[PDB]
Amino acid sequence: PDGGFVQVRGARQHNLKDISVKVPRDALVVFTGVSGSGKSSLAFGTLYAEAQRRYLESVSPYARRLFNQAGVPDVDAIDGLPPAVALQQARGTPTARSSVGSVTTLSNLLRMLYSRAGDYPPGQGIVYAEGFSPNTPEGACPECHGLGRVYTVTEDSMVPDPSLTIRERAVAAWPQAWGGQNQRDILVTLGIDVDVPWRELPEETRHWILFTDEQPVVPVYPGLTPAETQRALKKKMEPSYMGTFSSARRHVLHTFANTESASMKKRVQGYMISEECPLCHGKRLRQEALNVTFAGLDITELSRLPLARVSELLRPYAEEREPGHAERVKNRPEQAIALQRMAADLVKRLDVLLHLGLGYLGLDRSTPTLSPGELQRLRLATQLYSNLFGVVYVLDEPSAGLHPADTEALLSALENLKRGGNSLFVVEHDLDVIRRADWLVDVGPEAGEKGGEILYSGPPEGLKHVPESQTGQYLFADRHTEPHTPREPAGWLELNGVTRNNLDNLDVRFPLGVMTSVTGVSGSGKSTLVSQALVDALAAHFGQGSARLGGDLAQITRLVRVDQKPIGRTPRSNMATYTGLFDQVRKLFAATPLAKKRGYNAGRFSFNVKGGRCEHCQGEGWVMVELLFLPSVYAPCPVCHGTRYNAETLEVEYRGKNIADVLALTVDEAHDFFADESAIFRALDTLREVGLGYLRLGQPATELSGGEAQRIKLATELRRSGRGGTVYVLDEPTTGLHPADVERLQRQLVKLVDAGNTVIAVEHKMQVVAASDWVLDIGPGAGEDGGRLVAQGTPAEVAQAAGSVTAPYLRAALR
Amino acid sequence: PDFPDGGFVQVRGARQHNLKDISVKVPRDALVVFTGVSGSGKSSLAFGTLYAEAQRRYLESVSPYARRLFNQAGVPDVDAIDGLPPAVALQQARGTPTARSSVGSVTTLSNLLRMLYSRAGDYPPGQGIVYAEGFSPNTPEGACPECHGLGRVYTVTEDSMVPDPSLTIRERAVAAWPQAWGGQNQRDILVTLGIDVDVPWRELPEETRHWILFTDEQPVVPVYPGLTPAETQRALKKKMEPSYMGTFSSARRHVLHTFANTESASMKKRVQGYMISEECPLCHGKRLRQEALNVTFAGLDITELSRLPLARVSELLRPYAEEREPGHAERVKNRPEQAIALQRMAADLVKRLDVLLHLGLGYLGLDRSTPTLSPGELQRLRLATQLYSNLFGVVYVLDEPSAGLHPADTEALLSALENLKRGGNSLFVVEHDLDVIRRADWLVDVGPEAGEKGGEILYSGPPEGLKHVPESQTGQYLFADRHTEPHTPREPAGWLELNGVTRNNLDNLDVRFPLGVMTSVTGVSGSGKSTLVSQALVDALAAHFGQGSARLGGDLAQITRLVRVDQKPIGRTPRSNMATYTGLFDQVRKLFAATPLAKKRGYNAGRFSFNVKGGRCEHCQGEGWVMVPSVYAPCPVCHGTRYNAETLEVEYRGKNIADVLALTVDEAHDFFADESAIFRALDTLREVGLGYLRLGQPATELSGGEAQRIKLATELRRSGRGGTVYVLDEPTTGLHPADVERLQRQLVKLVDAGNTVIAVEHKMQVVAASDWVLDIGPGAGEDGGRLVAQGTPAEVAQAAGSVTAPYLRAALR
Ligand SMILES: Nc1ncnc2c1ncn2[C@@H]1O[C@H](COP(=O)(O)OP(=O)(O)O)[C@@H](O)[C@H]1O
Ligand SMILES: Nc1ncnc2c1ncn2[C@@H]1O[C@H](COP(=O)(O)OP(=O)(O)O)[C@@H](O)[C@H]1O
Ligand SMILES: Nc1ncnc2c1ncn2[C@@H]1O[C@H](COP(=O)(O)OP(=O)(O)O)[C@@H](O)[C@H]1O
Ligand SMILES: Nc1ncnc2c1ncn2[C@@H]1O[C@H](COP(=O)(O)OP(=O)(O)O)[C@@H](O)[C@H]1O
Ligand SMILES: [Zn+2]
Ligand SMILES: [Zn+2]
Ligand SMILES: [Zn+2]
Ligand SMILES: [Zn+2]
Repeated sequence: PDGGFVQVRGARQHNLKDISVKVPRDALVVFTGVSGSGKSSLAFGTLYAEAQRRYLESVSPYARRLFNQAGVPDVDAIDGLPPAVALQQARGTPTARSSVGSVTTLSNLLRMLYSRAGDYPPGQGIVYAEGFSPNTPEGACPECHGLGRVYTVTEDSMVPDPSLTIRERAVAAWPQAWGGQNQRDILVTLGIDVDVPWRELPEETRHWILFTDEQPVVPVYPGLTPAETQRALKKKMEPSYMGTFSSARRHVLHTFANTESASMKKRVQGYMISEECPLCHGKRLRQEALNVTFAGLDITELSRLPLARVSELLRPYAEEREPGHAERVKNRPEQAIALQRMAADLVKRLDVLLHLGLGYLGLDRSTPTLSPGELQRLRLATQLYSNLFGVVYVLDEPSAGLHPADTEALLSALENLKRGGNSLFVVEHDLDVIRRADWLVDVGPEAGEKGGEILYSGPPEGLKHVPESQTGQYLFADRHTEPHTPREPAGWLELNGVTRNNLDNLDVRFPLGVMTSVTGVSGSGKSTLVSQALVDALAAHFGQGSARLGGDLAQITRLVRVDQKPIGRTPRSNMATYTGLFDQVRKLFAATPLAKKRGYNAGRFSFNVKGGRCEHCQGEGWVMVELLFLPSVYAPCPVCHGTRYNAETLEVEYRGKNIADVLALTVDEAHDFFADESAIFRALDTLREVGLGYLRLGQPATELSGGEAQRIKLATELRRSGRGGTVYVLDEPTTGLHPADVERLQRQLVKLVDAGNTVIAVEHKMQVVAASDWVLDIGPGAGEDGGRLVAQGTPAEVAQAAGSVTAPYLRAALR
Repeated sequence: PDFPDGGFVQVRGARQHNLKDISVKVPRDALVVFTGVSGSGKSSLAFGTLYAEAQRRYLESVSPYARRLFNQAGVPDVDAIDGLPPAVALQQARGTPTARSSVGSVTTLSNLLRMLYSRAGDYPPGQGIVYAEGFSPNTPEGACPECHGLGRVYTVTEDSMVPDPSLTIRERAVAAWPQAWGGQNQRDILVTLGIDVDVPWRELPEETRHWILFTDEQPVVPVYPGLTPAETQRALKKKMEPSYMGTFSSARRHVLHTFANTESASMKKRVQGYMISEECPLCHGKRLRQEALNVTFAGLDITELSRLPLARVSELLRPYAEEREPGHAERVKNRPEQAIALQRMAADLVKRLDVLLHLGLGYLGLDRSTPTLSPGELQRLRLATQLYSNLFGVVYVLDEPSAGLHPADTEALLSALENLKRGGNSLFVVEHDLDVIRRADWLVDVGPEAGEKGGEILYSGPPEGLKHVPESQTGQYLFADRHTEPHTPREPAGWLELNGVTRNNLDNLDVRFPLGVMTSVTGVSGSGKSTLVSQALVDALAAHFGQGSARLGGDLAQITRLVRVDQKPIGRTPRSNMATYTGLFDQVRKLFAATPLAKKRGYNAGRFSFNVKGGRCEHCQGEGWVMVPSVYAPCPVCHGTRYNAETLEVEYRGKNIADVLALTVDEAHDFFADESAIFRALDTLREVGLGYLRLGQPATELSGGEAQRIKLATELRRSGRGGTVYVLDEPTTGLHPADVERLQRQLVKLVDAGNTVIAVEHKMQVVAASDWVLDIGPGAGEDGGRLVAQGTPAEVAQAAGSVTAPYLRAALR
């Protein structure tokens, strides 16, 4: 072997400059540099992606070489690369629905614990591990079928307005557009009156239409009048098609049970009535599996509890000290010999999770309600007992949402993963992790076209000799922005009686016209206080658990919340259209000599309206390849190749650029081009100020990270902030930002507080907390151990506070 | 002699199938061979435990949520495996249907030469670039417009649609129309239309027949069933209301429309009887567009190049890679960029073709279909393909990569395995070849014997240490020199002649086979053995009896029947098993008609059949298994049983109908010691060696070597008395050296009954036990196809120009 190195040659994915790099296998390798520099294009876009393509084409020959539909990484050669697992899902994909207990494997193991070692009634038999699950017919309650809720449909729920005629869509529960008129045309063949108000039809007919199970198949004649339909039938003319009846109930319940669309399920649900299952009053299973207990609890009630509580309930059984042990060993059949080996097996797994500070989560907790750093940490933990050997793990900021007090627990789980025979590729901004890495790859001087090169590949200590590196400057040369003097409050906002999750009746104060950081351990309650409780207390006070508002209210006009979520879920969405600037752009195209010749208006230049867009992709530029059965991805449209418009629309040029020429423009280049178009140039200016000059006007939203989307939403709200009055609530606003980037972000947050506005930011890094004007330290620990206001004041005041876990770290930050 | 500790895969508590709770260590980064008797557990451990786990653990890690659920039928019984990396299997699962492919795609080579034809290659001087997809017959861009890339086209004709023209339309002149209402309807349409259905077809005007048969017109008319023609016309005149409105459809329309759109098996075939198949008029059997056909290289279109031996393809590409073709310098002088391109693209083709040629596979064409390949042939294609993949740090898992190999060619196989390993990969091989086993780094010997008597680990270490392990049957053959006694060859009862044989490798070849004796047909891989035996001999015999070119005729008077016994599965779904195949289930189902419980209810001998409605399960309809690559799962309703609750309330001597299906042959032999029509049949299956198989074990759980022996066992007693020729392709498929000694006995058995057995053979263990040998082709393909030697094994052991002679000679000690 030529070292234990992976060797990469000719990598030019996105902005990579046809680079060569080598990286050790069996080591913690960290990929670093500013955002937009090309760190992900390398670790994920190139390394992970080539490693996975190769494996799957070997396990599924030709039956997976569909790959070039989706795309290949742009790279000459990679040698020495094992198979790869990404511990994060792809950029623009929906997270699937799970529980914490499913992703950790734990829920299965405790079905076998209830099946073999649990406390049955006086004499009930034995219930199998398959029958402690709501998803199996051996486990699911027969009333609700494991749903926990019972669903009905009525005439009132399905026909909200009975003055309507059947042709007037009186039965609203039927599908929109064509599917609704089909059923209506089926009824005219059957000789029912479609042009008479609903309530005037016999009860017998109204019942049938709404409730029958019957599905007759009848000739249908579109566009005929009732009378001329009956003459068609009588004279035996060719039916256009044969239609199949479906009652209103049939359609509603089949649509509910079976569709994959999320908005359709929500429409259908508007014509339904919802009630709790009475055979399992909340729980979801047979009442015989529910009789089998443990520590006084059936599976359901144990599952509500935090992982930490389940752990300390389980271990007396593992260490052989239950309420007595000599009580049932002289009588035991197998039970005690199986209960011992399982309670220890479960608690060994649980220690891994608990040591990663994840013991505040409940095993019934839904995966989409979890932060990106929470689920990547629960996936890390699961790997640590998975027994996988000889793979590469590809991680994307596993310290996101982590308190500095907890990084040694993260660092220690990564070394254990390494020591199991694996290699770790980690894109990280945390200087504490970068410092502990075996090897590091520093990418690009800057972002985009001015980045994409390798500044350094070697152990961290040698970065001290490369001066073009901004990682090396923070790490070794002491880059500060010099201290920040706290600004004085203008008023005080009171949030009293905050009941929610781990907060009992907690009373807290937020100062106004000032910037506050809300800090604390993971699972403390910051997100529960700020994002959940605060936000939907003052959304209720305006025109868009418990809580109560108070304080100097007459100072607050608007609430603006800035989330981490994408700007859109599909490639329709982009900066151009989210900022609102595309509207004037289309105006400028509609005013050109050639557009004027043809009868084009600005509408021709929309990709959201039929006419001038490519209709093959409906103007999205990109097409879904449901060829990938593991989360589907996007390929460029085979007809427009990503331009989004037909050929005739692209013949029109405003100042030597077609409309796709402008959407392909970087924020920086469009800043040049639109200098003298006032409203466009100003939108682009806030996007530039906030660090996104490398992005393209039309770049689809599915290609964007959480921090790129957060900053777009912020910029949209940056110039609207004339004077004060708006409270901005922000979750970790420096997500995916380099220490050098946050300096540029913080200046813009200063600007909007100068305007008279109040920013409240849930915050995890002391760099940002050190330049606040006020600080709220939440809860001692996580979960039951947290939830208290534990310190409040200026950063300098709080850096000396007692019974604070962030204090020492804030203090190290302050200078 | 060097293994670093903790460089090992550590298995603990493995009990898959017949495995007896075993723990083994095997080293990674080595050739690891898994050896033992048949039915002993070699594949339960290698594929069922080690491959299956690596796979489960990766798939769960790549997609947690949605894919922790596929395992609805998949979970190996094993406590622990440390040290295990990702796995790649070079032979697909047991019961999966072979994917439709060609050699060209499997190897990736086809795509490289579409690319070559696109960028390099000679265009007619008025046409532009054809892209790589324009050269495939599987895309809209490349597939010929009329045949859609099939190369074949169907027509209909007056003669195919109306066989007997003397007939009238009313007495079914046009026989191509549907049978019952459908034909009656078209006739009634013609009476309404005023056409004469009561005159011989031949005496209708020329344009009436052409219209009835070919027109695309479809008038819609009033239909009056039952009326006479004269009554029909006055029903029309006075506008009498009809039964329904009928739409005319021509003989041609009916036939072509039904064939293309029908979803019935019996329809398609019926309608196909009236249609004629022919080479496609546009492409002439080459299945591509005329514009792709016009692009040439070395004088040939891509299709003509794709039908050449991989060896010839390498020898025309090779000059261009090496820059030594005639007049090269004047090519770079006059067309520099095509010279550059051609060279680059020829170079990576040549480089990959070299790997294939070094294994022994340069005799295949790139258009050769993969379902027509042997298993060893394609696993070796698959091996070769991995050698130019860039996979690092995986375990490859192989199942007899040496099946079909000549002992002259095993060293080429060993070089290939070594090259793979040194890529930073590990190798798990299940093997019976003693020469491969001799060279392994490590060796896992399984069980003493089969099923219940095996499943334990006899040895795990370097091959030589197997001398201190006396209970091991592989060690006996490999170190103790275990062998049979020498065989004296029987005299032929006659000689059948196969003359003028012309196909594939062979042109006008004359051959004789001795009757009443066992013959082995041997020679190197690709030399022509299966073509002679499995193809020409079998085709010529099945034609001579009721049931390429060659003519027979020696002592033909002495044979009456042909039966071929192949490696092909006994059936393709779980519906088929060993019980139902032999037919012993007829007596079992009838014994369940003898129970007094089956008298209280009217239980017809036919409630116990899973093949007919009634007493079977109604989610799987008696398969007992459900579809979920594709793998099988247990039924949601009958729970892997086949039967409903009512049927399984009847027991025969404390045994249900399902219980008896769960019976191993060896057990059923004890339990049915009195039911002659069952016992006798169970006793053939034991003689053959299949006592470890369950009576109703899905056909899809069987190996192929196992299916072959079930076929042979069905023959052993119908061989009873009579004159049948048996043709067998490698009767020793998944058999250990100790298993073949007892299969010989069964082959001798049907010769003693006055039969003739002809086997295409690769192991000199059985060739030594033959009465005659036919040695084919000096080498493979175009270097083969000749009869180089013939005689008793001793006679051929001494042949000069024969490559198998030295090995046969050695095997004769
Ligand atoms: N999934 C993706 N699809 C398309 N473009 C991408 C994707 N990820 C990154 N890019 C682009 O690659 C360039 C480099 O950015 P990136 O790879 O994200 O570096 P970093 O990880 O340091 O932010 C940017 O122009 C960015 O928009
Ligand atoms: N959607 C939810 N469902 C159930 N419990 C939740 C939810 N959100 C938060 N919690 C619980 O609240 C406590 C911490 O609140 P959170 O705001 O999530 O902490 P932080 O934001 O500091 O990480 C934890 O015990 C956590 O499990
Ligand atoms: N795919 C399979 N499905 C079900 N049973 C199997 C399968 N493969 C092997 N078995 C069973 O396991 C036992 C051992 O066979 P096997 O592991 O194939 O040994 P060997 O590989 O040495 O022939 C046999 O009873 C056989 O029927
Ligand atoms: N089904 C087939 N289609 C096309 N060519 C074939 C087919 N079967 C065999 N051949 C060719 O015939 C020659 C001899 O092959 P074969 O009879 O299969 O040899 P063997 O039985 O010794 O392996 C080879 O050139 C091979 O490529
Ligand atoms: Zn219920
Ligand atoms: Zn398009
Ligand atoms: Zn054709
Ligand atoms: Zn069933």
